Amino acid sequence: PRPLREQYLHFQPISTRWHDNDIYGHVNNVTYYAFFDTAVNTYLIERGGLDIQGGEVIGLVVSSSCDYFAPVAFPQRIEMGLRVARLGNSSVQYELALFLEGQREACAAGRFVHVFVERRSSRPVAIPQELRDALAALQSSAQ
Amino acid sequence: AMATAPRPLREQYLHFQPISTRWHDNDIYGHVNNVTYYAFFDTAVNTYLIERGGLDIQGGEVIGLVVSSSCDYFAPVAFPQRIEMGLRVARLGNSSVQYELALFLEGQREACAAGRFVHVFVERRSSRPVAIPQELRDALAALQ
Amino acid sequence: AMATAPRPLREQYLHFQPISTRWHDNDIYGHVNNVTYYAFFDTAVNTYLIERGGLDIQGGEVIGLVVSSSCDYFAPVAFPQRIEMGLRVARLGNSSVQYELALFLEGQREACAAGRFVHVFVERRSSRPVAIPQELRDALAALQ
Amino acid sequence: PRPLREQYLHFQPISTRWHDNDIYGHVNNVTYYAFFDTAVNTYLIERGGLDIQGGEVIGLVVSSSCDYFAPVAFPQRIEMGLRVARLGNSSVQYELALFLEGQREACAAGRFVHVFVERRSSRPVAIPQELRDALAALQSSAQ
Repeated sequence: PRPLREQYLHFQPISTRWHDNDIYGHVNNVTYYAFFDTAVNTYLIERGGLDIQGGEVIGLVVSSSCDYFAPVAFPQRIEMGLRVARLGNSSVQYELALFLEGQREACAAGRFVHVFVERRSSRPVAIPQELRDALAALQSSAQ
Repeated sequence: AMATAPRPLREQYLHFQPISTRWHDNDIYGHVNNVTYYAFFDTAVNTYLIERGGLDIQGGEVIGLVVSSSCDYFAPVAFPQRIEMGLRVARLGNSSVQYELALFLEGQREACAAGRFVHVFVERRSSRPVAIPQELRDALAALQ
Repeated sequence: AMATAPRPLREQYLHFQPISTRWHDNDIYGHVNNVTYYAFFDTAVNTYLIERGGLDIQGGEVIGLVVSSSCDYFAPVAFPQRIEMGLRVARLGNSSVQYELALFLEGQREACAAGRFVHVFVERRSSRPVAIPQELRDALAALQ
Repeated sequence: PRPLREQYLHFQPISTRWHDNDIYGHVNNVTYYAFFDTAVNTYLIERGGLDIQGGEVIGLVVSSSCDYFAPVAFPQRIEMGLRVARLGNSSVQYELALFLEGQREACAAGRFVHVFVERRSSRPVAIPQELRDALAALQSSAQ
């Protein structure tokens, strides 16, 4: 059952790279998680003010998963759908889907989970309110 | 801490492989990036299939497609720590196989991370599922 | 600062391609890792050869082997900065081609890095050098 | 002209990974520079006391190059030869070569150059003496 574009709120284009393709010629399964990491964090920096260089609070990835429906290959143009399934105190569950640009049905769809912690000590903390506001803005309307 | 799932132990896995860490395994927060673990899963599984199951990745008529995967991360590791992957097969079907994997520090019992993934085996050119080849089945059966 | 070589300028390159940065482009010191630049060179060149020169990477009988490369790094960039690669062909021979590339911030004139690499074109199966195919030559000639 | 094993002083085995192979089936050219980065830094940490997590001094890569003589593929076992061509005040030139384990003639050979700087400001500084001692120990005897 394949996610559709209209089921996500925010989109990030990601350009494909030569070595995204593996030996069998399609984007390797691993690379999809790099797209997930890149899509989520691009948004938290651009919209939630996240300071990756010097911020006191960082997101740890505690879990992730992906289902792969149909392949894509460098150099096809792809775009990530991003939404938030649940925003908790200090953790957040994201759902994502990769689409060919100019296509309705996702090639792959996944999820991952951030827990926000103090940079040095890794103690869980309140999502800075700026980040909270941006995360809530991605709230899934799916079903 | 991180994932709250029950942490698997070394003795739950049947085969082990060391994987050296690389400089850029670490990301900007200083530990091995979450994505990298899936590259360890891919490496551990295919190393085995080739060396023990005879898989021919260069000219073989049959290939593994990864159709789902997942991982829980319990505690960080960092380059240049030496790591090792535990592998077992949780199920072995006609055309598909589910692996369980965990990363351990070399010289240690509790998993830093654990996850799974599914291969479906298909004809190289057409991508029509075929049955897992006999020699590869035999090798996978030894991990179940 | 870093490399002391003369910094190339945008107008020295003939074709440009934006490449989005990815989370793990940054390494533990916080900027895009030196290795990543070569992945940008590979991407910029092959994107062009496919889109403009008709190269068929999936089923083509002729492939590019990278036989040498180099890079000078003048100043850092960091994910999520938007970057772009300038490309020109410095020489175009019968079977080999030398590219010059530089990375720029999108919206900027001075190169953050610059380097080169050489393709030799070979028969896919045997790796015997063949001449660069006519359609690919024509595209490369437009960058020289 | 292909470097031989006996022309290097220190060796690091590096295990190959699935996605090291690209679409044409051999380790991608880019990956060799990751091997260079990994070999040099493994040694500076293990033998020169480098503190990558919290050290005040970091190495910047200002230049690199590689010549590729013959291919290798996952899952072949490979090993990096490492030597120092010239140790300067604040910079150092490394030469490296990739060998198949159990083979004399290098598949590829390269060089790269570190400039050591203050972590925050990137001002060039004296190589901490511990690092200096380890770097001198790799001095090339080649010719």
